[PDB]
Amino acid sequence: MISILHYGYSFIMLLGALYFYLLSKDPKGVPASEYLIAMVIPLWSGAAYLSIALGQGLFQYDDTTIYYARYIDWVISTPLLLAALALTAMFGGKKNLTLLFSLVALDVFMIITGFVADLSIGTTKYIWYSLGVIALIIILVITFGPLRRIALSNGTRLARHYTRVAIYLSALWVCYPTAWLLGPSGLGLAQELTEVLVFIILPIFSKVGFSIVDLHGLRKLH
Amino acid sequence: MISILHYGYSFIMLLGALYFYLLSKDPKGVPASEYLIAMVIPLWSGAAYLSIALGQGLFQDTTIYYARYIDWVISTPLLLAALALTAMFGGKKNLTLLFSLVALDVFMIITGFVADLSIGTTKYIWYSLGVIALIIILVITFGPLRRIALSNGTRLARHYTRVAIYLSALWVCYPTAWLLGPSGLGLAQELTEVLVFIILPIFSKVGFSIVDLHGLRKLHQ
Amino acid sequence: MISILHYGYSFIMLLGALYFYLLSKDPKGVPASEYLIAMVIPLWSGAAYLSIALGQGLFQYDDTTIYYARYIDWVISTPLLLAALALTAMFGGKKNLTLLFSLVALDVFMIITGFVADLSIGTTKYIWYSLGVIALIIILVITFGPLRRIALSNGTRLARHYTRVAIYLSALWVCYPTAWLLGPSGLGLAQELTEVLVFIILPIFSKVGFSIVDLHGLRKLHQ
Ligand SMILES: CCCCCCCC/C=C/CCCCCCCC(=O)O
Ligand SMILES: CCCCCCCC/C=C/CCCCCCCC(=O)O
Ligand SMILES: CCCCCCCC/C=C/CCCCCCCC(=O)O
Repeated sequence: MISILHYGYSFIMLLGALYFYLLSKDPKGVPASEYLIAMVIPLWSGAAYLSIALGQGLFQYDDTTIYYARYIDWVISTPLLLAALALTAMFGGKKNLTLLFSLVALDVFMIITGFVADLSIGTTKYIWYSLGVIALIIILVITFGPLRRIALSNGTRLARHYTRVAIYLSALWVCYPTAWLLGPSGLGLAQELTEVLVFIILPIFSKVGFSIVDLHGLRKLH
Repeated sequence: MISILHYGYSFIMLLGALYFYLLSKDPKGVPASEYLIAMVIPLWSGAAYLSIALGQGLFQDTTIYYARYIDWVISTPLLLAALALTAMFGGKKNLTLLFSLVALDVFMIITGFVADLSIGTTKYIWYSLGVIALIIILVITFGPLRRIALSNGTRLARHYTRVAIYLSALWVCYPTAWLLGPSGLGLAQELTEVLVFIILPIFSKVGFSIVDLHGLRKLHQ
Repeated sequence: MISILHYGYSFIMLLGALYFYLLSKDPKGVPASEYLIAMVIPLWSGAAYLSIALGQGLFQYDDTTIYYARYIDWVISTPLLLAALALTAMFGGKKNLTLLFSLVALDVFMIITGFVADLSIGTTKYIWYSLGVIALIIILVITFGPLRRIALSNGTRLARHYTRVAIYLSALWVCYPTAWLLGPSGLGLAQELTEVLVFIILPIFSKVGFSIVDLHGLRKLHQ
């Protein structure tokens, strides 16, 4: 079942990528870079999840299964999602690349701490986990503070679309660390099959759903 | 023999890099970035191949030359960047198209590494994903990228077409040799594959940049 | 003792990062990018050294301890320090990103050769070490040659600050390969505890000290 679910994920990711490629042919004022980012995210995620389906993207550490291919996915897909969010705030204005790369740096660190926490035992696990949550909070502060102020400087219609996408992404993103802590990597209150289903469903809303909402809004401003 | 060949490769790479550095001192209207790219490719490839000569860049009942993937994950995207900048010479840069090629190429090299560590059908799933990536790269090279080269004039377009055909020919040889050699069907022997992955890279890591830079320098007059 | 020293390092790195964040709030004509770089260097170094304190960032290779977390640190922190130096030379003028990325490329290669030398045995160790020293010499040539000429083109006051920070960084940087060769990774003349102290103290002068000197100088040019 675990294998079949991952094949299904990969096929959905492929269809998402094709959809964004079709939209790119009639761009409606959205620069090509934002279509390219929307295509890379699901293609990369699809390839990582395919490695899990084929039994390669996981190993047995102590008496637990580490799905290490999820970290390979997120270290590329999550910074690209933050870049898409930042470019949405900056649509029709000057780019602030310093703020964009600040988000990328926080995000890569967050994903690495999660990988190290998964390989850790005892208190050390929760030190790494905690550093990642701090990174996520600073990301949320930037998202609803300075980045939202840039979106307001680009006008009411853009600011409203930005706010909608920021809330959408922020809602997903708090679920990941929560699921991690409850599942076998953390306190073990939730079963492996439950965690697998969450980390199949959530990524569909994050790696394809976010880009549908984000690009449709920007296209409607044309 | 395998060790000596790799030392020889590294020394050739060093001479190629020195040559490009000398050309950079009299640039003839070619931006410094294009000389830098031409220097990094052989120096990185040389260092990877040196690790094979010294017995470090491989592990073992099949021998995986993993240092080749370390080489290509840096050297192949830089070759596509040099090709893309050749098309765009004298005109507006399209960095979205350039980064699309880098992304496809890095993916292609990673699939090859995973295919080499894989057994049975799984090997050929990964191999196949890499071939699809390579086909999209060739479509971009002869389609949209060639259209940008045409928009920059007949002389540039002719040089672009020549270097594109040159690189496109090398590049189909790599996956073909991989499949026939010990990583794939095993029809060809280890020593044969070693010689192919010594000779081909000399044409790709030094030869391509001689052809590419000489053409661009000739457009100065 | 080795663990406690690494915890102390990490806490100092955190305080350095907070200091640079505070300076950023009143930037005095220094672009945001230079404050961001000054913050990333100690935060990254802190996290790497924390992994050593917790017993994760090292392993036993035969009869030696490899502190591999140091290379994870330097592969990010050292190119960012060269970027800060290059941006100091280019302050008030056109950026030369080709020269900046030439320094990044040399530096990443230098750190990789060090990691491979540490995993190597016998003559092979000293081949890799040597390639890294050649990279470091080319970096020093660029620093005192073309990069210093760019600093001169941006005025006497900038050029004087550039020269001061370049000498500061150049002194630190020759110490790293010297300590490496004398310690357990090389000739083994110095003991593990000695090398650990050097690779706690030097990084404090490089990962926080450099950025205090560099940013204070640039902020003084606003007045
Ligand atoms: C934790 C790993 C860190 C890796 C990422 C490093 C990020 C630091 C780089 C900073 C680049 C700054 C962006 C360039 C500024 C251009 C001007 C602007 O639009 O603000
Ligand atoms: C698949 C492995 C990892 C690859 C990651 C590559 C990232 C691709 C995203 C880059 C965005 C491109 C930005 C171009 C900006 C300028 C736009 C233009 O003028 O065309
Ligand atoms: C050893 C691994 C090396 C990896 C990094 C190599 C980088 C090579 C690429 C060169 C990019 C140069 C940027 C050119 C921008 C032109 C504008 C300018 O010069 O100011």
